[PDB]
Amino acid sequence: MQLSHRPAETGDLETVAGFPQDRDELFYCYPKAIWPFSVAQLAAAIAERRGSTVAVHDGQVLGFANFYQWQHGDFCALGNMMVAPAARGLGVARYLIGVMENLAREQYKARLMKISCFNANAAGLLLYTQLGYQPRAIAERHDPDGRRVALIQMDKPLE
Repeated sequence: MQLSHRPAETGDLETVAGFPQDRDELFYCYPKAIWPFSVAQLAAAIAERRGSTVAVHDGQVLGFANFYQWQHGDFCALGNMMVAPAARGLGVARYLIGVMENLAREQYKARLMKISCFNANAAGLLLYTQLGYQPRAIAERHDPDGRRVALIQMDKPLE
């Protein structure tokens, strides 16, 4: 697909806040958020994070991601990774992750990208594996019902 990218803008918030289709999907990309997702919750994340970026195809915002950790010369950690349900499986996240890797390299001089993915999120785990991310550790977390889940902490060298 012909894809472009740019920093997220206020007009994009409504569309992006619509990407998570259920409580599980919101949990996977933003576990601190509370369902239902809202533009206020998205805007709050953007304001306390860095590098909020959208992927665009055929005039439609189809993907979003940002960094929740950024350490110059060291690493960035990617979060809020989400794609419009109708546009999944078409390379939008692959594209946007490539863009985010370049941004980490160029703006943060990062040697490493960290991505953490919840155990139930098979689509995420398989994506990051295909992009060359390796699992490093597993941490315990809790889901919104208080049930115990496993957070798979992965990384990839940059440059």
